Amino acid sequence: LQEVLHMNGTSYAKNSSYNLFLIRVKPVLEQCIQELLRANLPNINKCFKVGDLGCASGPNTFSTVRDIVQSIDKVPTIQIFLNDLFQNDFNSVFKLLPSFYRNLEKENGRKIGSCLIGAMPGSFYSRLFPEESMHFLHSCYCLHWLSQVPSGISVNKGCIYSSKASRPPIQKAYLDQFTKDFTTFLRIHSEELISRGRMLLTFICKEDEFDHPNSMDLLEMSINDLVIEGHLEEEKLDSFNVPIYAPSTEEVKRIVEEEGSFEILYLETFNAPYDAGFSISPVSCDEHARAAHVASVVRSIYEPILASHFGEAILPDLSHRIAKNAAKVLRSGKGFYDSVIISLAKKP
Amino acid sequence: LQEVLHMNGTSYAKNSSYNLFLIRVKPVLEQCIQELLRANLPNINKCFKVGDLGCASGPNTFSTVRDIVQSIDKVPTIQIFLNDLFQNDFNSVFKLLPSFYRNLEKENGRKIGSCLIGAMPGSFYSRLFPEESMHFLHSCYCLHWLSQVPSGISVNKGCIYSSKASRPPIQKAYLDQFTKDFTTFLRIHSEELISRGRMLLTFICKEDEFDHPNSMDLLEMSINDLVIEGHLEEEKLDSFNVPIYAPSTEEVKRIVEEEGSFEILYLETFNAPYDAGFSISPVSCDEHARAAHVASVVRSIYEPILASHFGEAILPDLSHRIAKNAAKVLRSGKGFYDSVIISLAKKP
Ligand SMILES: Nc1ncnc2c1ncn2[C@@H]1O[C@H](CSCC[C@H](N)C(=O)O)[C@@H](O)[C@H]1O
Ligand SMILES: Nc1ncnc2c1ncn2[C@@H]1O[C@H](CSCC[C@H](N)C(=O)O)[C@@H](O)[C@H]1O
Ligand SMILES: Cn1cnc2c1c(=O)[nH]c(=O)n2C
Ligand SMILES: Cn1cnc2c1c(=O)[nH]c(=O)n2C
Repeated sequence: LQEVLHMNGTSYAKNSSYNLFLIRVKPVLEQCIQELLRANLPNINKCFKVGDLGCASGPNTFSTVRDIVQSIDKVPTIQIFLNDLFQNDFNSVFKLLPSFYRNLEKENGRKIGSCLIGAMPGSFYSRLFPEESMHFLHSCYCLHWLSQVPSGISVNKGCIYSSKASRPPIQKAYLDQFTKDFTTFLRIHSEELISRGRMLLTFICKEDEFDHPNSMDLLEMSINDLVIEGHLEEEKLDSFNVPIYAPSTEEVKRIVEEEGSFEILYLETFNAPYDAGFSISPVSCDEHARAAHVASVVRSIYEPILASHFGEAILPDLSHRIAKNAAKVLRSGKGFYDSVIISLAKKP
Repeated sequence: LQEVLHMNGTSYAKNSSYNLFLIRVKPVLEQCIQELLRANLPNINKCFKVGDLGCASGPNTFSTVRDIVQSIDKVPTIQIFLNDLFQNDFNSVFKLLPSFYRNLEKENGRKIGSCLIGAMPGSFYSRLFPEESMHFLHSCYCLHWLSQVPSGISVNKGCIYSSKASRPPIQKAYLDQFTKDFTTFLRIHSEELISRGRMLLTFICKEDEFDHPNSMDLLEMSINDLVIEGHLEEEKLDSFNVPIYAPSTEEVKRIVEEEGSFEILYLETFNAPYDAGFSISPVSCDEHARAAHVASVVRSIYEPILASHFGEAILPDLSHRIAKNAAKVLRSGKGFYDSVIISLAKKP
C-alpha cells in the first residue's frame, strides 16, 4: 500500500476542514510545543526540527504548519519536514510555498528563510530521519492506516475491517497487525528523536461505551446496502478488506508501555461531529446537504482503494448510500468520529 | 524567475546525459568526499548531510545521488536534500524513489533507511538549511542562471545576454549581477556548512583563449538568423534578455576571494563536446542526427523562457536554425561547452 495508498488528489483538499480534528489538536499542540521550549532540549533555541507524518495535501497541510509556527512563536529557525507516501501530491504543496512564506512574513514578521519547509517522502513505518535529529513529530489522522491488510485471503463476511459486527478471528488479526505496526512506528521514531523529544499523535479510536460509526463503518454499511439491493455481488464485499484499525485507548496504552521507548504525558479521546467542517432554505435541504458533504468526505478518503477493488461504476451509487446512512446516524445523535490524542516523551 | 525558471519537464529528462558534465565532475566529487571523511568533520561518521542545489529531474538527479552514495561508500547514514525551484517536477523524482532504494540495496547492500532522500525547494540565492548543519553542497550546471535579468528595459541589440558581440555596458551589467548573486550564494551557504564543510560547483565559463559557442550563443545566433530571414521582427530579439552569465575563471576566483568565506581547493576548466551525450548509414545522416540532438538539448534548456517571450509558433523554426548552426560549429572543431569546476572549503 506504500505505493498505492493516498487521499483523493472530489479531492481531499476541497473536502478537508480544520474544524474536524485540527482545532481539537491545536490547544494540545500548543501546550506540547511550549513545554518543549521550556525543557531546553539541545539546540532547540537555535533550530527547532519538526516532522509532520502523513501531511497529505490541501489546506490542512498548511494549517498544521501554521499551528506549529504560531505555537513556537507564542509570547529560533524552524525546519519542517513534511512526510507522506511517495505518490502524495507534493508538487502542489511546493507551488503554494512562495505565497505561504510571504503570508508568514506579513502575518508574524517571520523573516523569509527562518522557516524552512521541505519534504521527506516514505512510509512512517520505516526510518525517515537520522538518529537523534528531531525535536518533535506530529501526525493527525494517519496511524489507523496499517502497513498492510492484516497478515491473517481469509473471509471477512459482510465486513470491510474489524468492525463491531466482524467475527473475533478478524478482530484479533486486525489488532495483531496494529500492534506490530504501532510498535514499529514507536521503536523507529524514538530513535530519530533528540533526548526528551516528543510526538503528538491523533487517530481514530473505538470506544466500547458509545456506539458511534466511524467513516469505515459508514462505508461498510453502504456497501452492504448495495449487495442487499442487488447492485453488487456478495463476493465483492466478502473479498474487500481495508488496511485500517480502530484501537481502544487501553490497546493504545498497552502498546506504548510494552514498547518502552516513550512515557505518556497526555491521553484523551474526543468525539467530532460528522459535519463539523460544513458551512451553509427549509431544513430537509439543510440536512440533505450536510449528509451529502459527509458522503463526499468519506468518498475522498477511500476512492483510490474503492476504485481498485470495485471499479468506477458503483461509486455514485456508493456515495448515495453513504449520504442516506449518514443522515440516519446524525438524526439518532451518534454521528461522531471518535478520536484519541496521545502525547509522548522519549524516556532517558 | 524563482517561480518561472525550470528545465523542460521534449523534456530535460529525455535529452540529459551523464556523459556531458557529470562524468567530468565524478572524479573530483569522489576526491572531495573522501577528503571530507578523512577530515573527520563533527558527526560525519554518524550522518553525512549533503545538498544537491539545482537537482532538476531526470536520470541526472539519480546519477548525482548515486555518485555521492558510491563516493561515501568507496573502499554512516546519508541524508540528501534535493533542492530546486518551487515548480520543479519533484513528484516524479519521489515516485522513482521506491525502485531507486531497492536498486541501491541490490547494488551496494545499503540497507533501506540508511540513505534518506528528501527535498528542500527554493532558490539557492536564499537560505535553504539551518546554520552549521550541512557537510557538503554540490551543484552542477546551475550557477550561471542569475537571480534576475541584470538590474541594468535597456536595449541589448542583436544579443540575448553578455555575449562576445554584446556592448560593454551590457557585459558590465551582467558581470555586476553575477557578482551580487554569487557573493550572496557564497555568504549564505557558508553559514549552512559545518566547520570545514565543502562545496563542489560546476557551471558554464567563458574562456578568452578559445572561441567556443555555449548554448546561449547557439540560441543567440539562431534567433538572429530568423530576424535576418524575416520570420521574426528585430524588436523581439532586441527585447529578449536571458538571466544567464558566463564568467571567466579569474572572475570566479576574485568573487570567492572577495567574499572571504571559502578557501579554493581546486579550480579547473574543461571543454565538453556538444554531442557527448549522443548515441548511434552514410555520414551526412550521422552528423544530421548529432546536430538535431544538440538542438533538442538547447530547446530543452530554454523552451519555458522562449515560449513566454516569443510564443510557441517560432520554436520549430528555432530548432531548425539551432541544428544548422550546431553542425557548422562542430565542423570547425569549436563545438564545446566550456565549463569550470571549483572546490571550496569553509575557512575556520
Ligand atoms: N504509512 C504511511 N506513511 C506515510 N503516510 C501515510 C501512511 N499511511 C497513511 N498515510 C497518510 O495519512 C494521510 C491521512 S489524511 C490526514 C492528513 C493530515 N494529517 C490532515 O490532518 O489532514 C494520507 O495522506 C495518507 O497518505
Ligand atoms: N536560483 C536557483 N535555485 C534553485 N535552482 C535553480 C536556480 N537557478 C537555476 N536552477 C536550476 O538549475 C537547473 C539547471 S539544469 C542542471 C540540473 C542538474 N544539476 C544536472 O546535472 O542535470 C534547473 O533545474 C534550474 O531550475
Ligand atoms: C472523518 N475523517 C476525516 N479525515 C479522515 C477521517 C477518517 O475517518 N479516517 C481518515 O483516515 N481520515 C484521514
Ligand atoms: C549544454 N548544457 C547542458 N545542460 C545545460 C547546458 C547549458 O549550456 N546550460 C545549462 O544551464 N544547462 C543546464
